[PDB]
Amino acid sequence: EAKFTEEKILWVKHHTPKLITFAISRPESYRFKAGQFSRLGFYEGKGFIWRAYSVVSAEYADTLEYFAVLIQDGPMSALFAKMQQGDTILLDKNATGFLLPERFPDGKDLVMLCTGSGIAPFLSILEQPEIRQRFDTVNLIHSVSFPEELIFNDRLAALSEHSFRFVPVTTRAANPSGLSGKRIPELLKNNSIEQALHTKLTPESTRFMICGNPEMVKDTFQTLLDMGYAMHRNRIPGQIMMENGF
Ligand SMILES: Cc1cc2nc3c(=O)[nH]c(=O)nc-3n(C[C@H](O)[C@H](O)[C@H](O)COP(=O)(O)OP(=O)(O)OC[C@H]3O[C@@H](n4cnc5c(N)ncnc54)[C@H](O)[C@@H]3O)c2cc1C
Ligand SMILES: NC(=O)c1ccc[n+]([C@@H]2O[C@H](COP(=O)([O-])OP(=O)(O)OC[C@H]3O[C@@H](n4cnc5c(N)ncnc54)[C@H](OP(=O)(O)O)[C@@H]3O)[C@@H](O)[C@H]2O)c1
Repeated sequence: EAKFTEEKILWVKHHTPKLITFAISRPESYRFKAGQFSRLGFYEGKGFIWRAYSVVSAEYADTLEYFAVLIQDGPMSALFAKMQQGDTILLDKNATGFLLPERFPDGKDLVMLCTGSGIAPFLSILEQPEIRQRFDTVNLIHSVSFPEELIFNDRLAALSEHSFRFVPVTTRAANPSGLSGKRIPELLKNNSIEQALHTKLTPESTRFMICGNPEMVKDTFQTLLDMGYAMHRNRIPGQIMMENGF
C-alpha cells in the first residue's frame, strides 16, 4: 500500500523549552538497526512534511522514541512544539542509515563522538548486547553548549557506574563531571578525551563513530585523519564512521 503508516504520539516530555523527547506507536513490522533513523511526517494540507530522526529507543522496545531540538522558525519544530499525546504522526515504513558499529571487524575501544541531538543514535546503539560484548570499553562523548542540555546525563552517568564511560562536554559553561570550554576536535588534539577515558587511543585499537553538527563532523573527521585514522569503506575496515546529525 502506502510508503508510511499512521501512528500515534504516546507521550511528549518537554525537558527544556527547546529540547523534547517523545514516543510513537510501533507497527509490528517496523524493523530498524540501532543507529538508524526514521522519517516522520505530518499531513500538511493537501501535501506532507517529512524529516529524519534517529531512533533513540532499543531495537527490542515496543514503542519508538525520538529526541528533537526545537529550531526557531523551523517548520517541523513548529508542529513538534504543539503536538500532544494522541496526535496522528506518520511513520515511513523504512528505516535508513549506515551508522553500524558491527561493521567494524575488530577494535578494543569504541568511542562515540556527538553534538546536541546527534547523541540519539548512540543511545539506541548502547542497548545492543553484542556491542558491549565485542568492545573492551564503550565510550560516549557528548558535546552541548550548556549543562541543562545534557538531558540524558543522569542515566548515562548511572550506566557508567567491559566498561562503559560517559564524558559530557559543555562548550559555553562549566560542568563538574566532564570537559568544559573546548570543542571535541581540540579535545582530541590536546589528549583531553584520551585522558578522560583512561584509555590510550590509537589507530590499532580505537574505533570512532561521529554524529552531530555537520561542521563538527568535518572538523572531527579531519582531526582524526591527521592523527592517522581512516574512513571505513565498502572494502577498507578503517576506524571512522560518521553521519550528519542534520
Ligand atoms: C539523517 C538525519 C538525522 C536526523 N536526526 C535528528 C534527530 O535525531 N533529532 C533532531 O532534532 N533532528 C534530527 N535531524 C534533523 C531533522 O530532520 C530536522 O531537520 C529538525 O527536526 C528541524 O526541522 P525544522 O523543520 O524545524 O527545521 P529545518 O528547516 O529542517 O532546519 C533549519 C535549520 O536548523 C538547524 N537544525 C536542524 N535540526 C537541527 C538539530 N537537530 N540540531 C541542531 N541544529 C539543527 C540547521 O541549521 C537547519 O538548516 C536529522 C537530520 C538528518 C538528515
Ligand atoms: N548551541 C550553540 O552554541 C549554537 C550556536 C549557534 C547557533 N545555534 C542554533 O541553536 C539551535 C540549537 O543548536 P544546538 O546547540 O542544539 O546545536 P549545535 O549548534 O550544533 O551545538 C551543539 C554542540 O556542537 C558544538 N559544535 C558546533 N560546531 C562545531 C564544530 N565546528 N566543531 C565542533 N563542535 C562544534 C557546539 O559548540 P559551541 O557551543 O562552541 O558552538 C556545541 O557543543 C540551532 O538552531 C542552531 O543552529 C546554536
